[PDB]
Parts: sequence; C-alpha cells; structure tokens
Amino acid sequence: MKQYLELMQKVLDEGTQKNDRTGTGTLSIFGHQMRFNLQDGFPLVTTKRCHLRSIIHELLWFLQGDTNIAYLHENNVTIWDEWADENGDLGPVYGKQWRAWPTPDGRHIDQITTVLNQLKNDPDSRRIIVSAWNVGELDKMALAPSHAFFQFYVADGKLSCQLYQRSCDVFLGLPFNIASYALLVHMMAQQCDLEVGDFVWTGGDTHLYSNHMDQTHLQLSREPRPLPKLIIKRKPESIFDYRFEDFEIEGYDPHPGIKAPVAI
Amino acid sequence: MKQYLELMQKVLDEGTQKNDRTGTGTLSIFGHQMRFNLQDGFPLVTTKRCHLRSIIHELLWFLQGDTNIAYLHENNVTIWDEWADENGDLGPVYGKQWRAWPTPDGRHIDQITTVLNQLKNDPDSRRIIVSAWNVGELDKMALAPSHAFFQFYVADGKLSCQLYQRSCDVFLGLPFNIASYALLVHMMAQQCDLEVGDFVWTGGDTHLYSNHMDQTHLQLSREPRPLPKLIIKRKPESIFDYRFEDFEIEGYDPHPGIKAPVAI
Ligand SMILES: Nc1nc(=O)c2c([nH]1)NCC(CNc1ccc(C(=O)N[C@@H](CCC(=O)O)C(=O)O)cc1)=N2
Ligand SMILES: Nc1nc(=O)c2c([nH]1)NCC(CNc1ccc(C(=O)N[C@@H](CCC(=O)O)C(=O)O)cc1)=N2
Ligand SMILES: Cc1cn([C@H]2C[C@H](O)[C@@H](COP(=O)(O)O)O2)c(=O)[nH]c1=O
Ligand SMILES: Cc1cn([C@H]2C[C@H](O)[C@@H](COP(=O)(O)O)O2)c(=O)[nH]c1=O
Repeated sequence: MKQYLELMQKVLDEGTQKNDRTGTGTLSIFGHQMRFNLQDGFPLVTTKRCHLRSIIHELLWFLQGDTNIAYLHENNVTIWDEWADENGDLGPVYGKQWRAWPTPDGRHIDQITTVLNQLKNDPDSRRIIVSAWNVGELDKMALAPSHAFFQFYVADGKLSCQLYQRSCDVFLGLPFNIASYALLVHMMAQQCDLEVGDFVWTGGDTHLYSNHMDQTHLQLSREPRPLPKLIIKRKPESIFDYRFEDFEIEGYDPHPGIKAPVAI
Repeated sequence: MKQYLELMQKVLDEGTQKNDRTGTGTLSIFGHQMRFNLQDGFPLVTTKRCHLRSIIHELLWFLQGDTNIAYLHENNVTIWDEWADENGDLGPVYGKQWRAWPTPDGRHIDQITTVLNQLKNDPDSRRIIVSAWNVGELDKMALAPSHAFFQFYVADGKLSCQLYQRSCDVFLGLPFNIASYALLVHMMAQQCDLEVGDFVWTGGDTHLYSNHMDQTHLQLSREPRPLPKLIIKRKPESIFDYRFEDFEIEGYDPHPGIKAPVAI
C-alpha cells in the first residue's frame, strides 16, 4: 500500500542504526503516524501476499481472552510458537488484559464489553480505550505488548480507531497489525450499527531489522495493487461470536510472498 | 508556535461539531501528530502568555506522587481546584500511577525509577514507558488521565519522548501539556547525561471548545515570537529533588495572555 511503502522508504532514508534486544540490529525512526480511510478498501498489503488465516485467527484468539497457543495450533497458526513456554503459555498478554484486566482489589475488568457499552450509550465519550499495558503484570508476560493501547472515536455516524504501537517490526509485524485492527473496527462498527471511518496507526520505535534489507528492496520495487473489500457475511449475536468463515476478503490479488526471518 | 497555530487552524477548518461530556460542544478532529526538536528552543507558546508557575509546580507535584491539591495551594496554583473533593483529593490520578501503580498482588511500582534504570542500563530498549491509564482504578479518579501514556527513546546520545494524549483541549490544555512534557525530557536527559532530542505529541480527540472561538481567532492573528531557552541551574541528586528555583526560562517575551473559561 502507498502509505506502507512510503514508511519503508522513510526508515531506509532516515533510520538510525540501533542495537536491539534480539541482537539483530535495526534501522529505526521514532514517531510516525499514518491514516487509512476504511471506506477506501480493506488495508491489506498487496505488494507481498499476507497469510489471512493467521491474521484472522490471532484476532479471534485475542477476543476470547486466550493466552495459550493451543487454539492457534488447532487452527494451524504458528506465529506465536517461539515465545510460548512448555505448556504453550504466553503469560497474561493481549487477550487476558482485553477481557480480564485484574484490579488491585481482585475484580476482573472486561474492557471489550466496557467499550461496547460506551459506544452504545455514550458515543461522544473521549474515554473509549482499551489498554494492554498492565504495568503490574508486565513481568509475567512472554513479550511486552507491542500494539499497546487503542482508542475509538465516533463522528458523523462513523467509527474510527487509533492504535499506539510502541515497537513496530515494519516488514513482518506491521502488515499483520494494520489488517488485524482494521478487522476489529469493521466488527465493532457492525455490532454498533456504525459505518467505518478511519484507522489511525501511530508508532513509537518503528524499525527495519538488518536482515530484512534484501526483502525490503524487493518489495519496494513492486507497484501496489487495488485494495480488497472485506465482506462480513453474518452479524453474530455478539463481538465474541465471530467465526473465521464469516469473513470474505474480495478481490485480493497480491504480488508473491517474501519470506523473512523473525527476530526472537 | 508554528506547529501549534497550524493545529488550531486545522481544527477550525476540519473539525466536526461534536457534543461532549461537559455540555459545551466542540469542534473536533481525531488523530494528529506534531514534533518539537528541543534543540531548537523550549516549546512554550508565545502567541499568548503562559503561566509558567502553574506548569512547573504541576510537574513537580506529579513527580512527588501526590494527588491532593494542598501542595498546589501552598504554591498558589489553582488549576486543579474544580475537580478536587472536599478534602482536596483527586483520587489516584497521574502522580499516584507514576510513582506507585498498585499491582493485583499488593506491590506498588514506581514507573519513574524503573524508567531511570532502563535509560541508564538499557537505553536501546523499546519498552521505556510510563502509563497513567490504570484500568482497575479509573473509577476512583476525578478525571480520567488525558495525557495517558508516554514512551522514551534514545538514539545518537539524544533522548526523545512521545506522548499519547487521548483528549486535548487545544486552547487551554495543550500549551500547558507541551511545556510540561518538554520540561520532563530536559530533567530526564540531565539525570541520564543525554542531550535532548525530540518531543513527539500525538493526540486522539483533539478539540476546540465552542466558547473558545473568539480567543482562537484573536490568537491566530498574532505572529509567533522566538522560542525561549530553558536553563536548569543545578543538577539535583535525583529526578525527585528539583525545585522551582532551579529552572530559568530565558528570553520569553509573549504576546498578552487571553483568558478563556474552563469546561468542567
Ligand atoms: N521480531 C518480531 N517481529 C514480529 O512482528 C513479531 C515478533 N517478533 N514477536 C511475535 C510476533 C507475533 N506476530 C507475528 C506476525 C507475523 C509473523 C510471521 O512470521 N509472519 C510470516 C509468516 C506467517 C505464517 O506463519 O504463515 C509472514 O511472512 O508474514 C510472526 C509473528 N510478532
Ligand atoms: N476542559 C478542560 N480543559 C483543560 O485543559 C483541563 C481540564 N478541563 N481539566 C483539568 C485540567 C488541568 N490543567 C489545567 C491547565 C490549565 C488551566 C487553566 O485554566 N489555565 C489558564 C489559567 C492558568 C492559571 O491558573 O494561572 C490559562 O489561561 O492558561 C486549567 C487546568 N485541564
Ligand atoms: C507482537 C508483535 C511484535 N512486534 C514486534 C516489534 C519488535 O520488533 C518485536 C518485539 O520486541 P520488543 O519488545 O523488544 O520491542 O516484535 C510487532 O511489530 N507486532 C506485533 O504484533
Ligand atoms: C488534565 C487535562 C485535561 N485536558 C482536557 C481534555 C478535555 O477537554 C478535558 C477532559 O475531559 P474528558 O475526560 O471528557 O476528555 O480536559 C487537557 O487537554 N489537558 C490536561 O492536562
């Protein structure tokens, strides 16, 4: 996509070589924002083939409040394998904070049900937020939340969402993260009877890993194709009842996939 | 400042009329980002006089972990009066989350000391974050955290910081919020022996209140003056030992102040 290839080029032209946690090394910039009008098409990268199966099942797993990778394995999705322990656990990452944030006094808060109630009863609220950055449980998480905090906004009957992503692997992570949150906005808009507005992505440390440079130059030579259209075939009873089969991505015709190593 | 007056104009040209919590009504946009290179000057608005006394003491109060307004009153700062209860309490807002985030198992986490330790021992970390959005205590807070989440970044010996502000009163709140966080970056950089880099401000619902329109048009006719220079006269033993007298803002010569009503 235009916005995405502009960011890849910006990291190549402006990024600082930086060491990182994995020992791979990165070219890095800090602070970037891009906006996707979801009315223009579903923002799935076309200059390389993205594995939709992994994107959709990872979002359905988050909405279940699940942090064990068994569900992903049942559905042949292996993207979280390298961080899980012997029992397949990841600790209280995304799904657990979204669905069951533990309070100091022992209660659990379901942020997704809270957001539904706010969108249905107080759409003008400036407080419609979900946060996975639970400071008191960071030490139990396999990987600290990268897409950490997001906010919904309603104006003129359209639902928008902004994500703050503290750390962004531009070649591998970001195509998945954009499609995942664009999908959640479509689901939320359908459940609340709203039209989809904008998805606003904001990044903190936005980086290309040093061993993704050949793949980056290859993808940068490709022309973006027309964005596909997302079709949700059914309106489930709730946001927690969607099924993989309910989604149709129409007209997706990408350039070939480009493999790249994951930095662990 | 150039960036600030460009945002005011953008809200006037592109904002949607929106109802809000206070009943005042706003012109609102969602998702904006601006960057201030702190090497260019201290980003204190010059097209209206800002009350530095309130800005500096509010930051020192946050760093103490204090949420009762008595300290502010001792220093003749009245900006939080309308939200405090009979005992002057605001509930577990900013200072308390920054200095003593309560964990599910009863521990308290001092995020500021954690950040100091990360900047001193692992400056390349992509996880150097402070969050005031504590989901399990939102219901005890007088006002939900508006400047909610921020991240530090170190590259080429320079310290940068990005703030996610979920809700932004452009005329009253934002001049104070920009100066406050720019001041914290200078303090952190001095304590860690770094140069100051960029302050990146990212907003969610960014708005002008309907009864600030005359004040906005007046300020938009003024030309920005040169930015002042911040001088910290002393290096305290720690980030918690700064005093009001340690700060000097040199060459601040603003246009006259513009009064405007606060929406409660
Ligand atoms: N270094 C790093 N970058 C990541 O983006 C990342 C990470 N670490 N930690 C875990 C994680 C979880 N999400 C993801 C997303 C995509 C792939 C991935 O390897 N995608 C490949 C193959 C997809 C497949 O399994 O079919 C791709 O080519 O997109 C891995 C993990 N993301
Ligand atoms: N509607 C709203 N907007 C705010 O920016 C705001 C709020 N509510 N809730 C509390 C709060 C706390 N921060 C602030 C910042 C500035 C002023 C204020 O009134 N500033 C005036 C006078 C400063 C003074 O007391 O000397 C100004 O003209 O800047 C109030 C509260 N900020
Ligand atoms: C989980 C996840 C990680 N990442 C990234 C960002 C970093 O490259 C790495 C996480 O490492 P970090 O915790 O040191 O920042 O994986 C994404 O880009 N998207 C994701 O969804
Ligand atoms: C505390 C604080 C509030 N605000 C704002 C944003 C909103 O106008 C209002 C808070 O209301 P809200 O919680 O309904 O968003 O005050 C700032 O802009 N800066 C601040 O530091």
